[PDB]
Amino acid sequence: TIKVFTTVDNINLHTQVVDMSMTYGQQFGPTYLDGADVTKIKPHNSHEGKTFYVLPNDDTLRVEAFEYYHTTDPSFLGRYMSALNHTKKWKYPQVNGLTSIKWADNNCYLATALLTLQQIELKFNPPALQDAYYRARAGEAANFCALILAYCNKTVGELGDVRETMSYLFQHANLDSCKRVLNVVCKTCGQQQTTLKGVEAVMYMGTLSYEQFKKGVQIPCTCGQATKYLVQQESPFVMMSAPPAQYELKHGTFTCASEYTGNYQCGHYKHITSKETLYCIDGALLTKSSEYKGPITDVFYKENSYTTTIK
Ligand SMILES: Cc1ccc(N2C[C@H]3CC[C@@H](C2)N3C)cc1C(=O)N[C@H](C)c1cc(-c2cnn(C)c2)nc2ccccc12
Ligand SMILES: [Cl-]
Ligand SMILES: [Cl-]
Ligand SMILES: [Cl-]
Ligand SMILES: [Cl-]
Ligand SMILES: [Zn+2]
Ligand SMILES: [Zn+2]
Ligand SMILES: [Zn+2]
Ligand SMILES: [Zn+2]
Ligand SMILES: [Zn+2]
Ligand SMILES: [Zn+2]
Ligand SMILES: [Zn+2]
Ligand SMILES: [Zn+2]
Repeated sequence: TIKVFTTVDNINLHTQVVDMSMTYGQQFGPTYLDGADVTKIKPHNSHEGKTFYVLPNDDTLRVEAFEYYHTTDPSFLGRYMSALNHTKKWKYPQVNGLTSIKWADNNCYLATALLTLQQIELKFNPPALQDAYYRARAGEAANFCALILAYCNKTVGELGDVRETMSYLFQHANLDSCKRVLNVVCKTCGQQQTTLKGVEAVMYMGTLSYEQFKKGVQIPCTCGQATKYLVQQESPFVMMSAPPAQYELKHGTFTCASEYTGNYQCGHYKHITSKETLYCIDGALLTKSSEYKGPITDVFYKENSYTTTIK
């Protein structure tokens, strides 16, 4: 026999004694070690004392699991552990003061999201995401990336869209204080004003330019081509997206941006960030230039409180 700790959150640990002739699956249920599925594996001697993740099998663990992850999905733990099994093997080099990811397993979109998250103000609601976020900012991002995959219901190797990943992540973050007031001007119908809250207040699809959004954009009306423009914005940042197209990025006019090259779904992302000059982060690779023209699909801008001056 050996003694071990079981857990669902790696915080509340539960002391357990195992029989060395019985696989973990028969004694605990699905059991994992550092992401590795050890369900159908018998206890070893090097396994003495180590802490194992277990799928919740009593009410105490179910409550602990929800409090840490904010999900009751019985598949979440296994998807998380399956991702972690790869992400713990990726490299996370510091590039220009930011934790990036060396290229592997189609992770370019994850590197771009990871880099963006280090440059905008965000509070995640699940303790598991917040804790991993902090550790990620300090260079240890394997767990954060695994969690991103599990929360986005994506698997290692799958082809990911950065805008969609950020949107999923935003939905697990505290964006309640975020507010966007819009005004639509139709010649026949008139003037209608809507207010958005949460994730919808910080994201727009249609143009990369925050200025253009403030000046107004052409959207078809219910009557059938009105104009929508930003009336008031209340958020620490905004994300502007558009299908990839050549675009000029000017130093000091944006926080950071997603560059996307190639075919729909199987292309490659790079990350552009505005520091004292423009830096391009391609996984572990870093280039700099005073101007930038290229195929851009997301642009992030800082914000606090904006009210329009249109009467
Ligand atoms: C890399 C990648 C992975 C997965 C997906 N999926 C998209 C759809 C289908 C499955 C799942 C994930 N989503 C539900 C997309 C891309 C991808 O390539 N995203 C780039 C940024 C992109 C976006 C758009 C676009 C977005 N919205 N509209 C109206 C348009 N248009 C593009 C046109 C050409 C090239 C790139 C484009
Ligand atoms: Cl929740
Ligand atoms: Cl791997
Ligand atoms: Cl890649
Ligand atoms: Cl949540
Ligand atoms: Zn407990
Ligand atoms: Zn929650
Ligand atoms: Zn892998
Ligand atoms: Zn969710
Ligand atoms: Zn109308
Ligand atoms: Zn109308
Ligand atoms: Zn400049
Ligand atoms: Zn890639």
